[PDB]
Amino acid sequence: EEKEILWNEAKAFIAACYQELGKAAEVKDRLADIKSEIDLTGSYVHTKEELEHGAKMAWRNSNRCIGRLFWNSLNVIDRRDVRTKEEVRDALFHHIETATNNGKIRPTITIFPPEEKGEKQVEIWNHQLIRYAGYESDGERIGDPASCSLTAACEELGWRGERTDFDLLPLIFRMKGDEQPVWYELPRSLVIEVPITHPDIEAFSDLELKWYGVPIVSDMKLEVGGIHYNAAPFNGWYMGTEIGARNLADEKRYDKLKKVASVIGIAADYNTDLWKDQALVELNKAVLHSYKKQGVSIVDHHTAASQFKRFEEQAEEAGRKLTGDWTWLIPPISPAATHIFHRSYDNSIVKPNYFYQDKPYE
Amino acid sequence: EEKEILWNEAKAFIAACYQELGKAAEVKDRLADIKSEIDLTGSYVHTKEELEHGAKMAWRNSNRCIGRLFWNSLNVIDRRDVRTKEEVRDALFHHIETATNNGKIRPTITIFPPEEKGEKQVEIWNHQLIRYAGYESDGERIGDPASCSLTAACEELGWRGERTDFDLLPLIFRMKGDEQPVWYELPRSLVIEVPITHPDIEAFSDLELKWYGVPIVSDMKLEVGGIHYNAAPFNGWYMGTEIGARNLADEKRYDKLKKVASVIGIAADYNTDLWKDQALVELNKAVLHSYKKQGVSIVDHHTAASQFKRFEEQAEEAGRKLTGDWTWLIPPISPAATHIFHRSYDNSIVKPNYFYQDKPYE
Ligand code: HEM
Ligand code: HEM
Ligand SMILES: Nc1ccc2ccc(CCNCCc3cccc(F)c3)cc2n1
Ligand SMILES: Nc1ccc2ccc(CCNCCc3cccc(F)c3)cc2n1
Ligand SMILES: C[C@H](O)[C@H](O)[C@H]1CNc2nc(N)[nH]c(=O)c2N1
Ligand SMILES: C[C@H](O)[C@H](O)[C@H]1CNc2nc(N)[nH]c(=O)c2N1
Ligand SMILES: [Cl-]
Ligand SMILES: [Cl-]
Repeated sequence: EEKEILWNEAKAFIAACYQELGKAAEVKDRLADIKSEIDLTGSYVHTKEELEHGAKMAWRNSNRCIGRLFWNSLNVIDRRDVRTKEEVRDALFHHIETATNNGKIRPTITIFPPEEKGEKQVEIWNHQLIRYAGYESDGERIGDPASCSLTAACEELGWRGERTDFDLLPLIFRMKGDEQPVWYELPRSLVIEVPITHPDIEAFSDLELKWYGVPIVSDMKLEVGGIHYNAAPFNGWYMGTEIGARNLADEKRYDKLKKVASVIGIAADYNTDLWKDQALVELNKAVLHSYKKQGVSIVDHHTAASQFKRFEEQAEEAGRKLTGDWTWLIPPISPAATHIFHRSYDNSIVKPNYFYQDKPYE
Repeated sequence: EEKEILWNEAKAFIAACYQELGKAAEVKDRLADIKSEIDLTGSYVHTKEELEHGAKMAWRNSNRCIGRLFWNSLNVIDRRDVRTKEEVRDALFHHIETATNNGKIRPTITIFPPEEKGEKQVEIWNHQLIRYAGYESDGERIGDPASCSLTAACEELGWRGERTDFDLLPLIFRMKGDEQPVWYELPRSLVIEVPITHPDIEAFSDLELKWYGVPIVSDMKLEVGGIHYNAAPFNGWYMGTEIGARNLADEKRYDKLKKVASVIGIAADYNTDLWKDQALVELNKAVLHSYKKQGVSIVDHHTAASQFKRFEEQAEEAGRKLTGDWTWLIPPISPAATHIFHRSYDNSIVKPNYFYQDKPYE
């Protein structure tokens, strides 16, 4: 009954995958051995080629992603061989190192063993491999409020943060058979951070802002041909707005706009002065400038939008239907200055794809 | 068969309308005389009260409108008595004068005779009562490109613009029975315009930018209880972004960002400089400052969003379901700085409401 669902997703995936790979004739045979493997074993195993391409397709089908133009150059690391938590840790450590690449970020995914009977083999608790802790007790707010629950969960497990605004959370994941996850402190040598400075305004450094170089989302499920890789951390490079317009700007995050307004020497008293808008722009100029000055890869929303237009064109030229989430594709600053704002997108879900899954904590 | 459709929309409207007006007991009687009027005559006539409230409800149900908090103070002018084109013109002239109110803009609607058998009594060709002409021939682009087709249509009818970037289009409308519309030049004395200057940057005036004080949309159909008022021009005051972020900024409109960047003394060479974003902010600061300095009503997107939050609260407190179009409610600058961005809205269409209708020209 579940062999059914698996079989249909499998048929659809192999057909599309081998078609794209120019291996159309191999399909019929490949489906046979798959159908056989399903009957006897309950599931099937992807070849390295299928898995590599599947992850790339998944990125291509991510409606909310503006950076999809480079779907085909995704660096896929196959770690389905891991069995121990030391291996998982070392693989996670390695992902960080190779994705970072001294600042020349390589879009990478590391793929761990998939679910068996819906039973996880590895269960990553981090939202990103690199993320700042968040604390809130009596009156006191420290760090990233988005990290409050995971931070408290880590501190249940014997970890303790220094309670700076930028404590690096430890890696935290659970192996099948264990009741509790384990946690490992990150080697500082592996984690690139960027101090935020401004090209014109020397006072901007007084804010003592910084962010991490590489966003590595690690709580999403990669689905490929009926196979559920619940643990498959992936990364790209940042679009500046993600940091300057949200992470540092949102009132429910770091909430820096009033402070930005002060150091750039404008008043924050009247809405009609548009001080938030002005602060947002200077803060976002600062983020791009800082990353570029350090030699850490990053893209601005305009260039990113230009690239996404190429992606649209490429999709059409290749005879592929385009899907997208307009509400997530438009950047949070000057969205009407991008072509994205002025057209609409079909928000249909196509597989392979990346999905949300329930948090183990909370 | 059409008496049916009319009757159902009527029943629904009267029930809701008299409920809101505290006149619940009058409903049963009101429905009787309505049902009778439908049978014999094919339609029915709204009382001044019903019509006034209906227009207010329509504004309340406008999913795309951020300014809905003040739905209940809409100034409704009942011009269902008009029969001649001189009367229509004078009513349109009067709408402009009273809505403008020396700069202290009053949200107003003027309601003309509704459709009979789907047959229009009056047919307004203008998109707004006050709008700038647009021209494009060989290489030459002049004025508002959004006005190109209507401008060419007016020039078919014997009108001629001076071909400045800000030619006021004449009022153009057609009376039932006439094959062609008529056109009337606007008295300059009735039209307030605002020159765009900047609070800090004196050079900003070199751009010679200006806009009109009052946006009076005149091509939408007001629908109330099955009755189709195809000609019912309405106005509010401007949100600054409408002018500074779209009308003057869009590449397919006035396309001023590169020029703004120059007069404010920044380079327009690199995307990572965010010069468009910076230009957008200074241009939008200029628009708000200029309108306020002239004493012409206007709102910024933050204040407008604050007001719309009150509208949400008011809707809930009154037991009314809220409907909205997220893609139109978010402002085109700093949308993530408003609460609108961070929640979702139900985009259901509720009547009474304002609708698009086909252009008579093109
Ligand atoms: C190469 C540079 C990349 C850039 C600049 C980029 C840009 C973005 C941005 C700005 C978002 C919106 C995130 C937010 O609003 O929080 C996004 C969403 C997303 N991106 Fe990308 N991306 C890149 C690479 C990738 C890669 C390598 C993958 C995976 C293979 C990926 C998959 C996604 C997914 C799944 C989402 C949506 C996540 C969610 O719904 O929460 N992207 N991308
Ligand atoms: C009082 C001040 C008002 C403000 C600041 C305001 C603000 C806005 C804004 C910014 C838009 C988006 C327009 C665009 O993106 O092109 C909008 C749409 C709209 N507003 Fe309002 N509005 C106001 C009053 C009114 C009034 C009096 C009515 C009618 C009774 C109205 C009905 C609408 C409608 C129907 C739309 C959508 C039109 C369309 O879909 O093209 N608004 N409003
Ligand atoms: N630059 C990139 C590259 C790949 C990405 C892949 C996924 C995402 C989504 C990250 N945000 C998800 C929503 C979320 C979840 C948890 C906390 C938050 F603040 C926000 C962002 C990306 N950014
Ligand atoms: N400030 C206000 C008040 C009421 C409004 C009522 C309606 C509208 C919609 C105006 N724009 C409609 C879309 C459109 C149509 C035609 C040309 C364009 F450039 C744009 C704007 C309003 N702005
Ligand atoms: C496709 C998209 O809905 C369309 O381009 C919208 C986007 N949001 C908008 N929002 C406003 N206020 N005005 C507009 O004209 C548009 N255009
Ligand atoms: C309701 C709405 O879809 C939600 O708040 C979205 C809006 N668009 C977004 N766009 C991006 N890129 N990231 C987000 O977190 C959100 N939040
Ligand atoms: Cl992030
Ligand atoms: Cl307008």
